[PDB]
Amino acid sequence: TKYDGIDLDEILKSDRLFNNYFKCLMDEGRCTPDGNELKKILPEALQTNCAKCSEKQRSGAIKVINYVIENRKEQWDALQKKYDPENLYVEKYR
Ligand SMILES: [Cl-]
Ligand SMILES: [Cl-]
Repeated sequence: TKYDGIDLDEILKSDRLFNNYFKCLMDEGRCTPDGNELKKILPEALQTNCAKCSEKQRSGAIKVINYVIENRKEQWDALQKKYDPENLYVEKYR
């Protein structure tokens, strides 16, 4: 439920907090430790429904992904194009 010591829900609801992670994912800024872990698992999160991830990993990633699809739509388009070009998460797992 937390990334880098902050409640994930507070990160997602704050442009200031979320943009650090967004930029990390888009190779536009340095990653925090959990930002980096998210980056490593995000292709598997979207394309396989985090088949090989841990429970902690899966919970965090699915929370981020679904908040982003619902309420950060421009950032979703960018993340989807890079990490899930075939749109498997929306078509298979959402
Ligand atoms: Cl941590
Ligand atoms: Cl943490």
